[PDB]
Amino acid sequence: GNIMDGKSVEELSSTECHQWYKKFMTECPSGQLTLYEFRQFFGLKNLSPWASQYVEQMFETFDFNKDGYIDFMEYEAALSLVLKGKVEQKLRWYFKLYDVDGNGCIDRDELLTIIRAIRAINPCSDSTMTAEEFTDTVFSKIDVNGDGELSLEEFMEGVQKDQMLLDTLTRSLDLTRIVRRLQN
Repeated sequence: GNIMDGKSVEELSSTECHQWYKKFMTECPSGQLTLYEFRQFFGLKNLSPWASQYVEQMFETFDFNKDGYIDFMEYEAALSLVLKGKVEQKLRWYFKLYDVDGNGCIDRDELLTIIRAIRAINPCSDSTMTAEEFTDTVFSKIDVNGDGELSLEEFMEGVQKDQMLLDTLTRSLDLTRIVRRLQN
């Protein structure tokens, strides 16, 4: 999360995280920071029990390199997470987000396993019972007109899936916005 303590403040700043991301350079080393100090610096002091327990799993997948330290390169990826920048960059970022957590080629069944990584039926609305039926139903209808499995170019096609799906994914793919989910 963050230490600004105010969603409204973030909206006004529209770049609060970015400014601190550059400032840490003067305080934090050139490009080396631990995960503990990372979470401590950003926040996670109180009012984060089970929610923290779920963020740990997401953190490992979001880490990408799944390392025990945060390098300079990680920050670059982090910036893309908070924003989107250029549309071309967004597409690369989308693929990078997955950082190939498998052996390549993603089918509907695998997608159901990734889902936990994104978000469960935690939301009060949506997912009448399970989000999995939504992915299969949209996937089945699309049928990609052959080649159901997702390759490289089709990889981006996954985001096309559905706006309702994308809306939930958008909330998941973020750093400080996550605070919104906690409030929900």
